[PDB]
Amino acid sequence: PRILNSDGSSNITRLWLDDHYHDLLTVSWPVFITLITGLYLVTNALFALAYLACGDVIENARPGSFTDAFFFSVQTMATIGYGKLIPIGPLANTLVTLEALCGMLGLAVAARLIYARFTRPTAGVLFSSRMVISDFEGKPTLMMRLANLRIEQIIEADVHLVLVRSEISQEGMVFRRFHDLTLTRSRSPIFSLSWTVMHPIDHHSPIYGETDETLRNSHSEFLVLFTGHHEAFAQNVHARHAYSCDEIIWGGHFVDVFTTGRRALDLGKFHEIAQHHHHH
Amino acid sequence: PRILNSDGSSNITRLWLDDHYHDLLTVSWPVFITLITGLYLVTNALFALAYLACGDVIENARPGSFTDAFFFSVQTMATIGYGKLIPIGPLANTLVTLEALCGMLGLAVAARLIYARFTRPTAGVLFSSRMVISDFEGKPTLMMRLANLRIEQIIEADVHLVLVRSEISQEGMVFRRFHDLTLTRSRSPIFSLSWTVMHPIDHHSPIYGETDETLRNSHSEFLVLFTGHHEAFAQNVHARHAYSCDEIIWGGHFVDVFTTGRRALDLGKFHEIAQHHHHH
Amino acid sequence: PRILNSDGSSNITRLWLDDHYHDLLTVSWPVFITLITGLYLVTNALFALAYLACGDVIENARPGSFTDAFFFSVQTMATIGYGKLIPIGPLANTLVTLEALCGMLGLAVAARLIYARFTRPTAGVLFSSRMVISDFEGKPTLMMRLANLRIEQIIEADVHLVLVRSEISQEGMVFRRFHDLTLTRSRSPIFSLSWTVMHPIDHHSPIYGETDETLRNSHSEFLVLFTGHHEAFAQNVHARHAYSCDEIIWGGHFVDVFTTGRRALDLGKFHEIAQHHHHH
Amino acid sequence: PRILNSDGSSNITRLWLDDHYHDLLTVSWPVFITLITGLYLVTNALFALAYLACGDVIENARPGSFTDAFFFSVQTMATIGYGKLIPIGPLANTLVTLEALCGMLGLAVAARLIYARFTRPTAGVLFSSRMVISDFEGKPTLMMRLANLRIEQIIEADVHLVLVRSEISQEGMVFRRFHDLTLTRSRSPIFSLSWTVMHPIDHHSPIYGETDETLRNSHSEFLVLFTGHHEAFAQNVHARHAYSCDEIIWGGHFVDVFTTGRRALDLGKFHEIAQHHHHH
Ligand SMILES: [Cl-]
Ligand SMILES: [Cl-]
Ligand SMILES: [K+]
Ligand SMILES: [K+]
Ligand SMILES: [K+]
Ligand SMILES: [K+]
Ligand SMILES: [K+]
Repeated sequence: PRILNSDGSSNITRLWLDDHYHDLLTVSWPVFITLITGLYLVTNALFALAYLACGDVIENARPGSFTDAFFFSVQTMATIGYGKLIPIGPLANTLVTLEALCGMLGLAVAARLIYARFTRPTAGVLFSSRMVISDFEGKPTLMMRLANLRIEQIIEADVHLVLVRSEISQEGMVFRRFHDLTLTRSRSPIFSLSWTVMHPIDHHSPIYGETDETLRNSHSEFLVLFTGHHEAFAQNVHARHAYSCDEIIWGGHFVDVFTTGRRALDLGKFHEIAQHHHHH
Repeated sequence: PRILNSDGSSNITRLWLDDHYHDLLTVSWPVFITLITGLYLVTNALFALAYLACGDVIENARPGSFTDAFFFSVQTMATIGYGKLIPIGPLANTLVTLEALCGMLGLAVAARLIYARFTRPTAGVLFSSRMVISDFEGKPTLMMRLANLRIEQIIEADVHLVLVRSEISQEGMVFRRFHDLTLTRSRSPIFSLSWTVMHPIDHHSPIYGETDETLRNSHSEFLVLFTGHHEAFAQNVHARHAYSCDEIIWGGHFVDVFTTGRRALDLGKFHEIAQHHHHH
Repeated sequence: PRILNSDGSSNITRLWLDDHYHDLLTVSWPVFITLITGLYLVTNALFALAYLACGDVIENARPGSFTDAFFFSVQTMATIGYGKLIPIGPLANTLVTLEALCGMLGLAVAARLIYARFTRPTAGVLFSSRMVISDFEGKPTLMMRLANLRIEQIIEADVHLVLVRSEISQEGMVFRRFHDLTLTRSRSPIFSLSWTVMHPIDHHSPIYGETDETLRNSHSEFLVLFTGHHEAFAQNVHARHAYSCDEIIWGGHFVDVFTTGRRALDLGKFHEIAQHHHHH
Repeated sequence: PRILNSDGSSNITRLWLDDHYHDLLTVSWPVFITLITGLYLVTNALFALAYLACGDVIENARPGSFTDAFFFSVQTMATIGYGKLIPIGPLANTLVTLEALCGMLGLAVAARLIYARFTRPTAGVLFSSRMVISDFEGKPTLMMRLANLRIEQIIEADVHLVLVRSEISQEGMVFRRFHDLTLTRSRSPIFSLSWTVMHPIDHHSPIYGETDETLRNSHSEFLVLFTGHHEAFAQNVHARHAYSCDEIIWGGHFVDVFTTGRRALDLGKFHEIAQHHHHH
């Protein structure tokens, strides 16, 4: 199987309030809403019971009634204060002091969690479906390409092309090792349209003299990581992708995406790869 | 035409709620306000209809009246609760529980979007109108300069001078390639007033022995990117600019901006470039 | 004793509102809550006294009563406004203008402090209990390992292995010096499961020809720092750890954690270290 | 005079709502409060006038009275809604819809500006009062030192020592140039107590064979920049300082600050510099 999925995430399987902030960001929206709606009603229900424990302390409430106690809580906590249900004495007015404070502080935090979850940036970067190993500038070169899917530019953009493969030590240790493949240009200070990433395969490159045969044997994989500062979000963005030997087009050439000055960019041609065809 | 505009942005033309966070930051203020004002009234209108669906559940409302239902919603959602229009029974008080929560959470988020849009930092950096190619320290050197337009300093400031030009491969591939021009000083840990950026043209420089003639031929362009941590905003800032061959003053020398100790800085002289004039 | 504790923090002992923001983040939750609850009641108590200083300016209050004045403040500050206690005249309505503003601005800030304290990211990274000095790729190599304790990946992850030891200058100055040990791979662009960090001990390494004997003599310590961008938090995370000579297993080999494709990762084996046993 | 003050800021003198976000962060607290208090009253005053323009639309208001109109605004904007002054008809209830929204959005933003200004981190770093040029490891070395003034550590801490001095080009151009002095250790991944920063003066150092005489002549200055990630704030912090020739103690040696294991750190000795005294 694939050690790395095509989105860069790993295949491998792993083996209450300890990691609260992580879980409140990663848990699904249905759970998250429920969880907030849970705390909301539970806190009002606990405050209501305290109002009833004081005695008949809500001006137009039914004596010993939770419903009335509960709704007087949501009016105090939300700071609506219609004025039909109003507190009586020092205990009911102290609890109001405490509940108005709980309500103001608490909900403000729940809403910044909602915002945190909602204001997540995404690098609108599109990775080419395949990689090509063709001769460029008199040297076989491993290539792939990225494109921005938005008008806005990406500042100090850098890319990492990593070979991940099985190896055998000088002693006899069989381990998977990551190689960070040296690229002609790893940083593009302003990435706005398209970028073909090239790794010239030389006597220093870990894939020197390596054929499709030998790449499949070491179960070689190529993991790509793009990172850059987005202008639209004014935040740093990241994007990642992973390829296998089945996703390398030996001899393939990427088709030009820039048309016509009046210059254009067709993202149809983005995954288009040219190839010479030998005689049958 | 110009591949890069003078502000660094590219010329080239590209070819509902999928990219919500990006669009809510990039859409214009008139659209943004409308969009928030839209949701505001639409949510109150949907809550109003639910109050009417329960029956005569608003204490001083006209029966079957939306206006009354609607304004009781904006008083509940905004948590004003005047007390003339007050809820009756369990359904109207449940909807209030839900609407007070919707109103508190929702508006808090809309206001942090307003803040996000409003609290954007700008590197108050001014790029010189032209570049000069003059002999400095016994070597022709490509220069340009930046100035800070505020009192506050910029920490860990770095600049990238990138040559972008048409090239032909050893095979015959005609492609545009970016060169990151090596500068005498790419980082200024504390940038506060002015910085002349120099690229000494040597046998390693991509513009070695290159004249205005040959630079226009490869439709050469120079893209500059400034980045640094601003003290005033306590955030990182960035600024960018682009030049063409028409914006290079061969033999030009930048005029000194620092006057008189009692030292000064005249930003008039900032774009002023000295030049020798040959006999006619 | 240990110059560095096992969590990386130093042993050494050091020798009102000057550092407010730091202290409001570092002070304990019991102090922090008290401090907020303090300001809350103190501000309402100061506003109450001003209402009493105006005269009988609260519609259904007992004349000269602080309790009534105080609760009318918490209803104004929290913006509950039940309507039983309502202001009378220009002074009571001006103070309301001022208190509603104080209450809105103040509590909003107290809640973002609560959020700041609550939304702290933690690199769920587990450092191996020991380090090993075994021959890997025909060179004795100092190793240790890290593991991620969450599904979510860590982007642009880097690790620093620092030797900290007593030294004597060419003059005769006895000082403690930190060496940043060169690692085969200091950056893992995508760290998701496990990473064995290796420092090949060569004629350039500060621990060349160094035995347990000589390492204890210079009271050598090894400090590890992990840093990376977390996907779950969408923030940068950091983690650190420190070892002594008693925590180095000479000849030790880390046990493989990756089982079986159907690949797994047992974190039991994570601290497991294999060792050859000489004949007695 | 001093080109750079001792806090790193430059001496040199420079020569409505264009830079709003910068000015709202840099303007003084008295101006800032006034500015917010300004907008607050001005917005309520503009809303009041609109309520009066509708006619007698406030239930218990005096007809044609601004005071009453104004206070009904602050009760609507702050969302207090006591209920004595309540809106009448569609125009007064529409304006309430608009003002409750203006009040909720507006104040939320004003409070995040208050927070932004208040939650500024400071690197509690103390720079030594002087620098020393003494022989360390058989080479004259320019040194200075930093200390942390808090328990909490500073992660990925880096320091820049920059020589700033007057120079003359191979042509005859007299310019001030910054040299970034190469340090034995520019990065301390974990800075918690003290760090002596050393620049070994070698045939590559810009201050090679340079005496106090020649350093004063080129009006040499030394600018130091410290940057690092603070644990307490969970943010990056920075600190800077500048020295002149009058602040260099030729032959000086920094006194040890670490006492006694039971290790200590006396910050009294921090500025203490030892010196040999020649015979008179
Ligand atoms: Cl916020
Ligand atoms: Cl925030
Ligand atoms: K309210
Ligand atoms: K409110
Ligand atoms: K109310
Ligand atoms: K209210
Ligand atoms: K009311």
